Amino acid sequence: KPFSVPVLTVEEMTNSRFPIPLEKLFTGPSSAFVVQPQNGRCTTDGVLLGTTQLSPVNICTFRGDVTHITGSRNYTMNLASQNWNDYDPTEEIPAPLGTPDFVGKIQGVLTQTTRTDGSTRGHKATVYTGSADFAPKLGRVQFETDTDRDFEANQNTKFTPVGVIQDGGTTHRNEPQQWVLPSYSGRNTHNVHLAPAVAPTFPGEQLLFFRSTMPGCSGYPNMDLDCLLPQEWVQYFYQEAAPAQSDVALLRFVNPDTGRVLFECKLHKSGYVTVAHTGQHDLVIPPNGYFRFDSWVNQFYTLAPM
Amino acid sequence: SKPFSVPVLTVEEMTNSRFPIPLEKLFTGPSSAFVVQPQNGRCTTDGVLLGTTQLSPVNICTFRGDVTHITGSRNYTMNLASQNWNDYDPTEEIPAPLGTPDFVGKIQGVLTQTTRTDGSTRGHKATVYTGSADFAPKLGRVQFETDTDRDFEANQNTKFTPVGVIQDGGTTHRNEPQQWVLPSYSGRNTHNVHLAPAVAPTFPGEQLLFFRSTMPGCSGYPNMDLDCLLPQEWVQYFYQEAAPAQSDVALLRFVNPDTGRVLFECKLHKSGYVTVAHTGQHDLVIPPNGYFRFDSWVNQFYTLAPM
Ligand SMILES: CC(=O)N[C@@H]1[C@@H](O[C@@H]2O[C@@H](C)[C@@H](O)[C@@H](O)[C@@H]2O)[C@H](O[C@@H]2O[C@H](CO)[C@H](O)[C@H](O)[C@H]2O)[C@@H](CO)O[C@@H]1O
Ligand SMILES: CC(=O)N[C@@H]1[C@@H](O[C@@H]2O[C@@H](C)[C@@H](O)[C@@H](O)[C@@H]2O)[C@H](O[C@@H]2O[C@H](CO)[C@H](O)[C@H](O)[C@H]2O)[C@@H](CO)O[C@@H]1O
Repeated sequence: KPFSVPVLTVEEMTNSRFPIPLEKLFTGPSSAFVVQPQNGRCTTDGVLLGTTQLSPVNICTFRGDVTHITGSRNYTMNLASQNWNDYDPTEEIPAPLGTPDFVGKIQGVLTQTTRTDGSTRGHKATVYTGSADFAPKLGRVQFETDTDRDFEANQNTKFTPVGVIQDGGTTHRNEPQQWVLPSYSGRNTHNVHLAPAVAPTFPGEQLLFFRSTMPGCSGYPNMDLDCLLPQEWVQYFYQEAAPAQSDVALLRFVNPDTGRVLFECKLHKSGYVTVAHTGQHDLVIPPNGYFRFDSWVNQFYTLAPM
Repeated sequence: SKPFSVPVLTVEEMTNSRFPIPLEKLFTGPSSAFVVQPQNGRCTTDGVLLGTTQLSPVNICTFRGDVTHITGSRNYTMNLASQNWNDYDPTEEIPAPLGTPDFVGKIQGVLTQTTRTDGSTRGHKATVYTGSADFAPKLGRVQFETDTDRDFEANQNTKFTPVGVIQDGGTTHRNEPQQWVLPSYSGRNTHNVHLAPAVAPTFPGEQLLFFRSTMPGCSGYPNMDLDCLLPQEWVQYFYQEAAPAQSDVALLRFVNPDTGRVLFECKLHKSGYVTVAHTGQHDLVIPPNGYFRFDSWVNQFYTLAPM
């Protein structure tokens, strides 16, 4: 079975790290920090990595039951799986699938249904993923809410993410920090089973990022969110499971109107993209442009500069 | 001719095409008593999108645009933009903007906004009543009820993220939303246009097979059932594959890969919906790894074995 990538434009696709559309392509240097996202991680031959799962709507969602931290508006969620089955902390993954993979304050809504009569309720909620009590790998996360009384115990509860916040009395855009992983088991613990950090290895190359802008809900947040693979590429590679014939797939970004190649890039087998560029650059692309797999190449292939 | 197929995905791995939430189960029931004409999750087997259907699972029931405050209230009117912030064209031959809600109800979510000059941001609880006289997305305007009369700015990018549905608990429980009642997309006293057709089983002993989710509820006692005709992933897959239909009916088998055995067969109609041989309302009991597989194109006389 021949390898390929989807015929989808950037704007037709979805971020693999938050449930929002892609907007644009960005490249920049990343040697000064660690790029190790856990969502949007998949090999070209269809092996899921990190905390990656298949639907974009489940990314940064939580489900479980909640208990009230009395004397506060905070609730502890005992996590369940997406289908309400028991969450198993012994599974060899860093955290439940779809767990946020950055340190920040994610605002959304906590909803709940009472099983017996079908009464429902929803409240503004924020999860601080840098919190000592953010421990999704252990099965527990804390939400700050706008109620101290309305949520019931032992009832199905869901967090739907909306956006991110920042404290405007402090330096603008200082949070979130999209490249800082949470400590998934809480303070003084070490992460396990992580998808590896990524970096270009070839001289003159940089990572190519698939970029969105997260909604902001308060203050002056850094809303940039870069994934290594569109969620649709994760979905497609998982479906196709085409064997990799080398460690590097050469892709051309093509303008279907002219048939002209705008740029070429390397799709690495372990699931990220590099380009030949030095410096920060927002790519200018025609909106109907798309990626096309042309050939498997060896470890010595030099990309045309873009 | 490119061979037809459906994705190897379990039900729980897939997504509702009518609200941005996972599928939970398969359901069949009679539908002769009401009109089944959803506009999201509509696609032919050879990949032609229909109704208000588009490819993004996360854009379903989202709105983007700019907002104007309705003086003397906590309500805002959104002037709609396209999903990529381009101008919305009301003359396009579609029922409404792609992804527009396709049922009458009160959808609660959050309106968020960024001020372009300094990156200041804001978010507020918001509800859109899709049965409202001023729900007119086809014309490019929708009204949102919020918890502020002052915080949103004009001429700034504003997004509605859907969360769930509400109901008025002082009235008969589960009386809303009404998932099979289409909104009036151009507002009060208007007629919808360019609709994907209503669907019904035609064959004796057959019913629609529905891909079912439960919408989150945010207040009251809502009817949270939400049935789509196709998983969003099947829309995405047919769009990509564009495999020609060789007849009007694709026979599918629902298979348990753990055992290699067929649990039931069903018909995937070319115009994009599924029927099974069953009478009455029934939640299907399926193994967790079960999935659909294409068997062959059949003629108009093929009879399904009872489900
Ligand atoms: C949801 C809420 O009420 N949040 C407020 C903050 O206001 C939000 O963020 C500011 C920057 C602005 O975008 C508002 O539209 C949002 O509602 C508030 O931040 C201060 O708000 C004032 C204006 O009201 C100034 O713009 C300051 O620069 C902001 O720091 C903070 C602090 O008062 O309180 C809540 O978080
Ligand atoms: C968000 C909010 O406060 N909504 C309330 C309604 O309460 C919600 O809905 C009820 C059914 C329940 O699930 C609450 O936990 C929700 O917060 C409220 O409905 C009444 O709620 C009371 C209990 O507080 C009784 O259950 C009544 O039977 C419900 O009608 C309505 C009416 O008071 O007000 C807000 O919409």
